[PDB]
Amino acid sequence: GGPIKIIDPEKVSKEPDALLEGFEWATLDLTNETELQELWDLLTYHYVEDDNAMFRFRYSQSFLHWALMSPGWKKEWHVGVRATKSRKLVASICGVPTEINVRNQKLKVVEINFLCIHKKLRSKRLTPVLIKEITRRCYLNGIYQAIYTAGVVLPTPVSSCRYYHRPLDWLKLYEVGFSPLPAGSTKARQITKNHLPSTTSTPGLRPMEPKDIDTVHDLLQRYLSRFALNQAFTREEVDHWLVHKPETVKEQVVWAYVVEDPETHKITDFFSFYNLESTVIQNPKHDNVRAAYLYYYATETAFTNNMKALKERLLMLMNDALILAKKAHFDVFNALTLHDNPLFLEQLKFGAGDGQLHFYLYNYRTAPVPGGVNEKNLPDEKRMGGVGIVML
Ligand SMILES: CCCCCCCCCCCCCC(=O)SCCNC(=O)CCNC(=O)[C@H](O)C(C)(C)COP(=O)(O)OP(=O)(O)OC[C@H]1O[C@@H](n2cnc3c(N)ncnc32)[C@H](O)[C@@H]1OP(=O)(O)O
Ligand SMILES: Cc1nn(C)c(C)c1N(C(F)F)S(=O)(=O)c1c(Cl)cc(CCCC2CCNCC2)cc1Cl
Repeated sequence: GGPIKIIDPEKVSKEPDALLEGFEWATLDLTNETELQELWDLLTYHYVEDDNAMFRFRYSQSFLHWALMSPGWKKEWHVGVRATKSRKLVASICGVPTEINVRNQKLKVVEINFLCIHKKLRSKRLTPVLIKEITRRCYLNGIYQAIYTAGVVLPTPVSSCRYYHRPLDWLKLYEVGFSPLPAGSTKARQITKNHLPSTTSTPGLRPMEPKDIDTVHDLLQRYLSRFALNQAFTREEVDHWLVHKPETVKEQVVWAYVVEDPETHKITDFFSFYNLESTVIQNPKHDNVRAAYLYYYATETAFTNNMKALKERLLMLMNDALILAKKAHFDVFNALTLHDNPLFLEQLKFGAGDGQLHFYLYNYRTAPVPGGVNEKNLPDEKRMGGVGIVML
């Protein structure tokens, strides 16, 4: 694989292209509360919906602060469009830098996310203009490749993974139209099907601490190396993405847990999950669904290449993840078919979803990467080893 074209730094424009009449480019400063609020107001009413217009992602201000001011971030890559007259923010497209491994070639990239246009400005071909602008800002900073994810099919995806969903509060999910009552069944029966133990079972399990950063960093990198496409984590990215800072972050977004071996006290495993609510668009009974999404994890068990032993360790670790997410009042636990997730999703009672997540690279070509599913879009233990990165 490799880059499609080389960018001539000499020819990157110092000026942006023109915009629809009445609008202008604006760099966002997300360390300004007013501007974080304005981005949150845009996304909360205009970001991704489902096909039935029942739900809309509701990224919190805390999540936005976390997702967008990660190690290495530059305000130049938080791009807005404003109305010249009202000053209203009406469109956004954002990036943060990271390094990825693509079949053992390490690449410096931007991860692109939070592309959004106000409903009133849709279907005016503003997207290509937003894309071309952030591309120009990245080129000016010596970044020439990008990775991104979308729930829609666009030119040359690198992989595709299917969403899976583990009900934690089945009755809330039913009430908001997320989960069906099938059908010869009852509420009490679906609750039973979904019941979880009150307490975790992995010996040594505890919340991740700052002291664990180096050991978790080593285990995660070793683990992620078993994937064709992966995130090449730095120590600062371990600290930022996995260790919640309660002194400075009032609405927790990341949960991470480690397994401190009872005998050796070396961390032998870990997992994590993030908080992403959806607003429930029109429901007398509820206005939100509080989803937890499985994030990164690792286990020393993987290195045996004994798949039955990996499966058993993951069944235990992941059921503990479910227990902990329910304790922290999440309604549903979401995961994709990436990493080794096909090993546990169905047995731990995750239901197959209608959503898919497609992975894309800009200005980089590589063979299709397996995303955890067969041709029928079902989880397949022979289709793993491919996607090792979780985008937000
Ligand atoms: C080196 C650095 C490189 C940096 C850049 C790397 C590329 C980054 C790429 C972006 C990664 C984003 C990652 C995320 O954030 S994925 C989530 C994106 N956001 C949403 O879904 C929010 C709800 N929807 C909207 O706000 C709008 O409907 C959007 C903004 C999505 C399009 O607004 P609109 O509906 O008014 O359309 P248009 O008339 O302006 O333009 C039509 C064109 O736009 C292409 N389109 C539609 N959806 C997407 C999409 N999700 N990715 C890329 N392209 C998309 C479409 O095929 C058509 O192309 P074509 O007909 O010309 O072929
Ligand atoms: C509860 C919910 N909120 N939203 C906005 C959506 C689409 C849902 N769902 C709905 F189907 F119930 S869902 O099944 O959990 C779901 C569905 Cl259907 C579809 C998708 C694809 C979303 C792709 C975006 C692209 C940007 N990065 C975050 C993911 C994700 C999810 Cl999480």
